[PDB]
Amino acid sequence: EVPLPQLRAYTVDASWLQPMAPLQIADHTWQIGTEDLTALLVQTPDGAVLLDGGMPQMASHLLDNMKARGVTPRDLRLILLSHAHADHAGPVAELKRRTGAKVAANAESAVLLARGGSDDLHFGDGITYPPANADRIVMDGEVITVGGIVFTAHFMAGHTPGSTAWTWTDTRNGKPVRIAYADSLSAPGYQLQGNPRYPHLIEDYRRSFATVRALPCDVLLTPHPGASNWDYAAGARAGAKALTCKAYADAAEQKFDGQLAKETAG
Amino acid sequence: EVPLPQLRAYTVDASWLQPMAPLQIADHTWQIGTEDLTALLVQTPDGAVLLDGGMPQMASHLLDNMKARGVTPRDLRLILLSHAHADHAGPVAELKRRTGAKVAANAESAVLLARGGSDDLHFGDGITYPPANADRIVMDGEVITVGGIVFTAHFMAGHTPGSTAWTWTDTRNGKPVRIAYADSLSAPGYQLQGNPRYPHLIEDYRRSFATVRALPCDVLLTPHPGASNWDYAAGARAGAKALTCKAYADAAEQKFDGQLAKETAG
Ligand SMILES: O=C(O)[C@@H]1CS[C@H]2CS[C@H](CS)N21
Ligand SMILES: O=C(O)[C@@H]1CS[C@H]2CS[C@H](CS)N21
Ligand SMILES: [Zn+2]
Ligand SMILES: [Zn+2]
Ligand SMILES: [Zn+2]
Ligand SMILES: [Zn+2]
Repeated sequence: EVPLPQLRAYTVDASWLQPMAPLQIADHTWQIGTEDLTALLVQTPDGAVLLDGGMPQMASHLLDNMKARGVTPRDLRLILLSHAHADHAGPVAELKRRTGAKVAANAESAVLLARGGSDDLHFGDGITYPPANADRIVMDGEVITVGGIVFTAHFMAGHTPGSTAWTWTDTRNGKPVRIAYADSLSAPGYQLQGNPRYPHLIEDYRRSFATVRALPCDVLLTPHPGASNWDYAAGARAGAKALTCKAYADAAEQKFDGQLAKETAG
Repeated sequence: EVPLPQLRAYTVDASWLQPMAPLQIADHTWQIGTEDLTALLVQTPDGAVLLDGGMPQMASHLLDNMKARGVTPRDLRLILLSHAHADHAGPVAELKRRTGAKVAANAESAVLLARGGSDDLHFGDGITYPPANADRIVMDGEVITVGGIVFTAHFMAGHTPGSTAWTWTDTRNGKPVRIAYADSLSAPGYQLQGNPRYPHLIEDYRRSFATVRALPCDVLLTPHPGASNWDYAAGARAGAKALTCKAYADAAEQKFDGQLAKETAG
């Protein structure tokens, strides 16, 4: 007698779960997540924005870092997402319960967020998290303005259908810094060709490489910092080795072409 | 450096996950779940009803047992629930994707089901499962009829706000058998007194004991069979030692009174 298997929790590298203090990126923009997951806090005179929250169990750490920055729960106005996987949108439901924040996302991300990442096109129910509702649906190229910082959505479907880059202009040393928070361009274990759940997967990825290459991009940040060669633990040198958006897109495309060739061979 | 803890999966006793073949309860009614979780299949000339599905990973086993019974995915018309915890509603989302089934539930169970059991009044996010939407909302005492079997909802709030007993009349040996599928009356680790998330918890449980005592009840079944002294592995004697609804309610109330006294002492 063999019982059905136990449910398996979504476990990750310890660095993904390693708390860090807030690391300033530009005058209004801070990394407040963990060593290996991005969660960006943007502070304005008219409230704060969070872009991604990381894993589900990061909610309280995020709230601590906001507090350290001067941002109370009522000051958090808006949550934006790169994509609605558990390691980026994980604590969103809880953050909505514990703060004033409302979520803006595109339709694809909203429907995946609302089912807590279940029935994923590639992962099935293997990587789920508490579901949350979007409060605003955004379209490609739409802007959201908070405390006068202007965030623009750039859709870059592929990693998930709803993958989005967010761009905004901050400052440092009195000069503008065009920040591009580009989503993942990876396809981990995905069936790329002839996938019945995502028939135009390859065309979407190619289009997304071109989108990312062309972003306004003085500084690139990514949901997994290593993807853009950030090292959040490296202090004053954390961003020193960061890729350009062009280099990030080129590397992702070369990796993707390799994966396609391997899929054909396997 | 101490990272945040990994997520912990909801793991259960192996007997809860031990597949069994269909066990007939009455002419139209079969247990098709596992040794220690109830999932009742009711077959009519106008489609089938499932009452509970057990754990999330039981979906395929349920579908196998339906097939063994003559019930194809398109023949499954209706899913009813005792309560929307992971060990009873776990596979509902997947069953909806893979069958014709629609879900009927009361409002409390629908909202908990739709958030996949997250933000539970007592468990928090400790016991979550894939979310699903209800297709029909039922009121207390409302009837649903399928292929001419009449199911009546009897609300028995306490274990969850949306806890429901379902009753119907089947036959055996040409005589009616009034079957009562009563929900859990347990309060595992619950704060009973002065609970800010459930202020009238104790009054609801007392009312629910009285509801259960009074059900039409030739045969009692419960979501955890041991609660009503069923032994699904005992073959022709599986139901021999089953409690009456009266005895089940009395035992739950005595246990509940003990728990209250212990809570006061602790
Ligand atoms: O390769 C990836 O993109 C990462 C690293 S591990 C893999 C599965 S979980 C996470 C979803 S973004 N993913
Ligand atoms: O005591 C109970 O009612 C059972 C047994 S174990 C405990 C927590 S999980 C499940 C929810 S019904 N519950
Ligand atoms: Zn992802
Ligand atoms: Zn990720
Ligand atoms: Zn329960
Ligand atoms: Zn249970």
